[PDB]
Amino acid sequence: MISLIAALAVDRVIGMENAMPWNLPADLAWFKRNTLNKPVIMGRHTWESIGRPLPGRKNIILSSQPGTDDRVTWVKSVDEAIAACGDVPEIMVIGGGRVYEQFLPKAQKLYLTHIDAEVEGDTHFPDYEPDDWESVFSEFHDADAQNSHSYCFEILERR
Ligand SMILES: NC(=O)c1ccc[n+]([C@@H]2O[C@H](COP(=O)([O-])OP(=O)(O)OC[C@H]3O[C@@H](n4cnc5c(N)ncnc54)[C@H](OP(=O)(O)O)[C@@H]3O)[C@@H](O)[C@H]2O)c1
Ligand SMILES: Nc1nc(=O)c2nc(CNc3ccc(C(=O)N[C@@H](CCC(=O)O)C(=O)O)cc3)cnc2[nH]1
Ligand SMILES: [Mn+2]
Ligand SMILES: [Mn+2]
Ligand SMILES: [Mn+2]
Repeated sequence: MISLIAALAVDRVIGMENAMPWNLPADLAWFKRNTLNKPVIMGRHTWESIGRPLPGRKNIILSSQPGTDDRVTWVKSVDEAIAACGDVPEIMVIGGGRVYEQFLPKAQKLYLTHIDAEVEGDTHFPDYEPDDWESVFSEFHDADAQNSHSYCFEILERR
């Protein structure tokens, strides 16, 4: 099974200038809980944005060019990325925009954080079709001293 995990600001913005400008520790904790001990697939730009391997996960990087770091696994196509995960219950696709576009048609589950924040951005999560997806979990949180915007964790499953 393939799942996508992402945090979206207003208008489905996910990034600006190869960065995420906000800081929401509760959402990063949610990301870690839902990805630990699973393979994670990311594109090369997202690899550069994170800047280091994510511990406790098999890190698989998509790039058309040879890899430059043997601490992670480098693959050249979607099918190779999936194969490199092996026989696991759940593969996590962690972006960015171009990668989300390619994996969305193959995904059964979306883990989305909706952040109440207006961000200028240059990268968006794909337009998906709402009728295709059922909300199976949602949890709203007001802003607090650690998290400066309100946010909503949602899990969608393909109908
Ligand atoms: N808010 C969130 O949840 C979230 C999550 C992830 C990322 N982001 C943000 O998203 C942005 C990065 O997204 P992006 O769309 O620019 O880039 P991306 O999807 O991370 O990376 C695209 C790169 O991946 C490689 N690639 C993708 N598909 C491939 C394929 N089928 N075969 C081979 N290589 C493939 C290519 O690398 P080569 O050019 O080397 O061939 C391509 O240039 C940043 O702003 C980041 O902060 C946000
Ligand atoms: N919900 C969500 N939030 C995100 O921030 C996110 N980020 C990416 C890609 N970028 C990043 C950037 C940093 C870290 C990171 O530092 N993660 C640590 C945090 C642990 C914690 O804060 O508790 C990790 O071990 O996962 C992960 C992904 C993909 N999907 C996401 N999905
Ligand atoms: Mn092929
Ligand atoms: Mn197999
Ligand atoms: Mn806000």
